[PDB]
Amino acid sequence: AVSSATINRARGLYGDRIAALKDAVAAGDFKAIAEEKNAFILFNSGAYPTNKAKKNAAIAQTNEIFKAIRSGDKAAVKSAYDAYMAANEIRPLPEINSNVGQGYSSEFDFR
Repeated sequence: AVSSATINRARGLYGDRIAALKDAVAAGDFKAIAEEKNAFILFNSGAYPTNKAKKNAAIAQTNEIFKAIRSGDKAAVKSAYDAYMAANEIRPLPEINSNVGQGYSSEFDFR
């Protein structure tokens, strides 16, 4: 049930769902983050099927994101989110469709 493929699939798909939250994090759109709870769970379990230390760390960092969300502190949420991504080698998505706000409509930016 665990293989190099399952690890890559989880890291790719769920890591990308998490990276895609960049705009929501910037905007303080905490609902979007809460709507990706499963991406956090399945990244943490699928990327770390055997390494309990890394999984425990990832769960703690996830909890930190949600503690910050409950505080309503946008800066704290961004700090926790960035820390989680950096610690777990989840790379941000290419920021040249993050051409957001540079002359194109909001409909274009978020479609």
